[PDB]
Amino acid sequence: KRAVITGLGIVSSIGNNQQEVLASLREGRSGITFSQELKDSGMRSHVWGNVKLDTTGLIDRKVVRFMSDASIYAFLSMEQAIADAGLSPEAYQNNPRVGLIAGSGGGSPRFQVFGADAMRGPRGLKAVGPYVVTKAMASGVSACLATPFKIHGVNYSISSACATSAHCIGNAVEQIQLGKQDIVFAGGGEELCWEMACEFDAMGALSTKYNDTPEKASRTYDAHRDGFVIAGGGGMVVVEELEHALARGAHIYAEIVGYGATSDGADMVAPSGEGAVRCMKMAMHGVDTPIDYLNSHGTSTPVGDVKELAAIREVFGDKSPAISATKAMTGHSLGAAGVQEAIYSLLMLEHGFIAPSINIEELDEQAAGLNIVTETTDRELTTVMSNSFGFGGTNATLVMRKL
Amino acid sequence: KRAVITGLGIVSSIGNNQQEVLASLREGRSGITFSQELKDSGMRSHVWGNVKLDTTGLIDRKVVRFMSDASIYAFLSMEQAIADAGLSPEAYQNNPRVGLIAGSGGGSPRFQVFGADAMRGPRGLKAVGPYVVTKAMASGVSACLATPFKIHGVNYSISSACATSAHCIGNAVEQIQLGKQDIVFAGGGEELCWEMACEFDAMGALSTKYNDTPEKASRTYDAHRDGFVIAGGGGMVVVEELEHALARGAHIYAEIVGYGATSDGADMVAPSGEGAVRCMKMAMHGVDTPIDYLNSHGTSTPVGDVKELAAIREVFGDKSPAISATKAMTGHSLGAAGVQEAIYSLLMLEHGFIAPSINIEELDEQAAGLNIVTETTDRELTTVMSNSFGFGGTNATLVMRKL
Repeated sequence: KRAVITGLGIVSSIGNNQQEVLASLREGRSGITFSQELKDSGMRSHVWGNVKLDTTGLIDRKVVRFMSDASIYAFLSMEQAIADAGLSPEAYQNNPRVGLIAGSGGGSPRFQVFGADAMRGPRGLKAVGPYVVTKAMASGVSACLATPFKIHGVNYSISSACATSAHCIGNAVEQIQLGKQDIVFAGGGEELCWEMACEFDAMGALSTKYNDTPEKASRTYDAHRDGFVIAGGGGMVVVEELEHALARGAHIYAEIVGYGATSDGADMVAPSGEGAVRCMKMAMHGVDTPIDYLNSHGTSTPVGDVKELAAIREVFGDKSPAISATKAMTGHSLGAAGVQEAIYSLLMLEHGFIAPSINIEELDEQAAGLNIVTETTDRELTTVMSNSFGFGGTNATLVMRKL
Repeated sequence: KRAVITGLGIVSSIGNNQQEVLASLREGRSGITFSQELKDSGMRSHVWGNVKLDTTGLIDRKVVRFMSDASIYAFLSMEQAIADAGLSPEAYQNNPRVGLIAGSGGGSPRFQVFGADAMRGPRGLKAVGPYVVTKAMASGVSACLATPFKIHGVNYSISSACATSAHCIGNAVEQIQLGKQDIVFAGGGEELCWEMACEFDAMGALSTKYNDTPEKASRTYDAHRDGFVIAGGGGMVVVEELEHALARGAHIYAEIVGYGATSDGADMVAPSGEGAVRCMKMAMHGVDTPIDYLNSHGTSTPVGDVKELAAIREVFGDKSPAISATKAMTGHSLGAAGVQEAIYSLLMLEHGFIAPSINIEELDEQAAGLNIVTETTDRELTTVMSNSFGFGGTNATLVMRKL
């Protein structure tokens, strides 16, 4: 019935494992860099939240033939999580009580496009090859990790744009509550490419006025923000039943004490405060300890940023928690944003500190009811909340508490 | 706690609604036709499981501008499900206890490719336009239906290849069991295009030897089958909490009394018997009634078809149910296959007949001692089972029973 996180792994723009991420979080270090690729694309946005790591050879030759970047990032993250959780092969492999729920927001635009361009050339089918489905299909991330890691429980992906990996974690918690699984690896991944990025630029969602100073592009809550900074990477956490975790001497980060999942049912791409309010409240049902820190969705967009603050004001009124948007550092990894940010939240809980909300040169007026921390502050945290509100009006929020 | 289907909608290759689909299933009619588009793309497979319908002015300009075919098909299917259920806006809209769980196996390869093609042209961003994300993103089907239908409950998509809409339904059932929702629209959609189809041809998964006689290409269990026939379309069922249904005088087709979801954790694209066996068994746990009819996954592939048989025999033995693969008629709609086939199963339950397993000019040796119904046969059915085993070793099976 109770769900705890007994392990975590992450490959991101500010770190290649939890240690580099930590140091990065405490330092308010940007993972954003200039992109020749995007510029060469014709996009007006030339800033990236790229993973600094040559993934070549990092995965078995026969295994990686099926994967796309999103899958590669999730795989490496899962390798970490397994080691971190102290899970031996005989403890999670060929085990009907061990499952996998991980996905991506966009699958693999790069390999869908690759398949098309190839089919339309002199070589036709021969130039396409037999690995484009597993790479391009929406369930790529889950399909590509379940087979190699020998998962026997649930196996599928959940997608919900900026909230996909958060919904992945919440669903994992439900499997534990339903007594269907003892362990569920939850998370997701996302490739970084002009193929997909141009789509967001086309709808004016990405930053375009700070290409000369990449590290200043992502500026959640700043009066001059102008869209988010796309990014890629992976993340994965080990969701485990309390008793099973205690029974084997597992190290527990936090227990998932709250999980909200609602729908706006109003506007596409644009967020409605109501909806987010219900999501947070739903995550708070039963949680009687205060929320010490809130890791906002805050993607650095004019509308979205102040729409989330407004929701927070409703849910908390005058007891508003310390807030910070780590996206000003990391960028928006879409499908990987949910689990990655849960991981940052878990790290701040474990090491007692609040990561800073960087690049706020002029706090947005609509943000007067402060407590948005713009400086790394050491504090003993007990209960933290992470918000994920994606396109299509799909919301998710998780509440993690120290045991 | 208990979940029932109180409404259904479907847009498929053998019928644009449940009355048309009932006719084709009784008749044993094929929805497969020759495709100029496929042939012209350069594919070796030129057979289609196309949706015979002009959707041109069926969806409001403001709403369909964000959709791709998969979304359009799922939307029309929900519309029918909504009407066939007895539901009106004031009862399903702006209601936190009503949700949506629907997705697709491949999202929209057509619009991902279109964006890339459009970006590379001379106009660039202005040629891509602002609607490619919602069309191409993996969560397109759910995002595109939640907003227009003003959904307030859960809102997200699940992908698992040939099993995505089945997992979508099973997840809907769990939300009811968890007491989180009263009604959950579950299903999915899938576009039909060379862009995606060529990917499956490239891995030799599609039929290629029967292009001259399209209706004979899909021949599950036949000794000369040679891959599946790709198809597209949508499906959607209304999963509802029993007491809620009864209280409003809803029409109940059946109750989902079983839901299995397992993983092979062995081979990519290739199915392992054991995973399926566990899935079916997990689905029949607690069902005190025998399975009267089994709607197999049977996609018409040499390996896959017989592996499922062996799995079934391992499961039942000398208790084998009547079997039939409706894919020999409809083709493989991938992400839409799960709900569509659940719908066929529900119709056979509701109308007391078993749809035929067509095109078996020569029964495969492996399908020996089994009841493969090859003729439309009238029978009073009580409990039916539907199998969905997708690429990546992800399995799902649903057991529906009369109340």
